[PDB]
Amino acid sequence: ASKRALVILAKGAEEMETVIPVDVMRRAGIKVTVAGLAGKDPVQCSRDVVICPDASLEDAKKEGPYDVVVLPGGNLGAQNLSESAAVKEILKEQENRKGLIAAICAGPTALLAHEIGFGSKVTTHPLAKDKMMNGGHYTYSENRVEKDGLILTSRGPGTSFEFALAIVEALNGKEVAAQVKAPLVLKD
Amino acid sequence: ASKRALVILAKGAEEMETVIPVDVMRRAGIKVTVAGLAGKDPVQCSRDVVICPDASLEDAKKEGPYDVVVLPGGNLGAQNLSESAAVKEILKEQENRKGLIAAICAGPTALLAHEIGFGSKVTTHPLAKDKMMNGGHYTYSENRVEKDGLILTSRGPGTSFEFALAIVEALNGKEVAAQVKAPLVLKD
Repeated sequence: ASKRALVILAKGAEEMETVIPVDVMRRAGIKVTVAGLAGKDPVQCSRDVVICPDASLEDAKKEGPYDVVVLPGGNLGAQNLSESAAVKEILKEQENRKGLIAAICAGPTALLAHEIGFGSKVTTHPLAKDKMMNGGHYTYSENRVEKDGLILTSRGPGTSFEFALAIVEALNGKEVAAQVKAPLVLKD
Repeated sequence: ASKRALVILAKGAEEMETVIPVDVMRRAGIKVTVAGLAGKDPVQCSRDVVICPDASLEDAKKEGPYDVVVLPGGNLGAQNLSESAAVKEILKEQENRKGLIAAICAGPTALLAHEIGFGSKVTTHPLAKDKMMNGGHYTYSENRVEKDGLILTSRGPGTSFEFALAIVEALNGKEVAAQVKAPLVLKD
């Protein structure tokens, strides 16, 4: 009866945007797998924080399905996500079974690369707007967190807590999100 | 001419409170060393995020002095900090040369354990208040970030960004802090 989350971790990912959702989702009782795009080996994030993934994406792919697939940002991280055929397959499968897809900052640009969720309202980091909108395939929002259908997007490292709590609220409900939020000492 | 920061990383540390200051301080151009209390080996944080430190605390101690020593929280992490003789020595030396000491959430309780900064105004996580105040050696504040003399404290994972930016402002000044803050997409 446990919800499951896949977090895809590539070289150059924004480490804050990786750790905050993982930590919060685990506080909410979600089983999170931090899966390394390139293997089980340690991943050097954008600000040189080095994180050990729980599994390779190859192995984590076989233990599906997940209730949410999480794509962190960081410019080089999103580019590695956008170029990976394994991500495309995971995302396409998740879209077909109507599971949640969550991406933050530059992460939403992987969606465009993989032709995921066309027609949806999305937000990105402001500096990633032009890239996300090449072709007019999405409608842009400046909300800090945006949720359209099964696509949940958010804007930057500073929105990471709100992004993560929105994932909790979607998987586990508003009361669990409120319960996990209180000990964090957020402002609003 | 580069400012230097030491972040002391122990088993059971709050990984969000570790990664957010490291990342922000590095955005501000500070040279940060993430030093593992027990050695160079990977550290399992409170929510099972596993981080590789840059160096052992033993080696990092020899490359001093630092303009700021940073103590993350997490209950078991702070307890490991409070029990470590190496931390006591580092903190006592930092206090003597009038360098900044920064601690968040449960982290300030290591200060009490090590008889650091008595008489100062401090804040902690609400759940750590009773422990910090055993003996009446500090004055308690409920400000989200509190700075009294060379002691900078903060309350919880949700105050991590404000804590980190306060470190930046103290080391590098208000304009650098404002410059690093803008791309993060913080609310206030």
